[PDB]
Amino acid sequence: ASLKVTVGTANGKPGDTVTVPVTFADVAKMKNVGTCNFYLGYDASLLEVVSVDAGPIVKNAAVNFSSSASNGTISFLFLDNTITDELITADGVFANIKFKLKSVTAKTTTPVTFKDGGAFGDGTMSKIASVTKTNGSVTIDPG
Repeated sequence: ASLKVTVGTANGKPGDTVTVPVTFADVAKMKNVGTCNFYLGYDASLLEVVSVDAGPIVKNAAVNFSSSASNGTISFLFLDNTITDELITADGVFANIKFKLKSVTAKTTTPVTFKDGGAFGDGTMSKIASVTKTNGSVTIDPG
């Protein structure tokens, strides 16, 4: 059993803005998610982060979620130690990253990857044993 966290894929032309979702799977199996923090790396010479927003599975994001993107790194933080009804309990989109694509000489697929580890805790304040991380990417097709 393990929590599956996956970065999606997007494809676009330089100048386009695309959305790359980060999804959680097998949440219920893992006794839910009460806290987490991880980081994704992206190539700042190819992509520009326009914004990062909590997804549908995050309840009361204004209070429980925080994200910051600085050069090449995006930090994701979720913390709900006390309100049971605001715990992450369903599978789905945890966050949506909007990237603006920069120019490229030729078609390029650049990875959006998990970096610097992180931490994941269940609703019971216990470490989530196993987390399967899957990187995503953005394809920039010259135009």
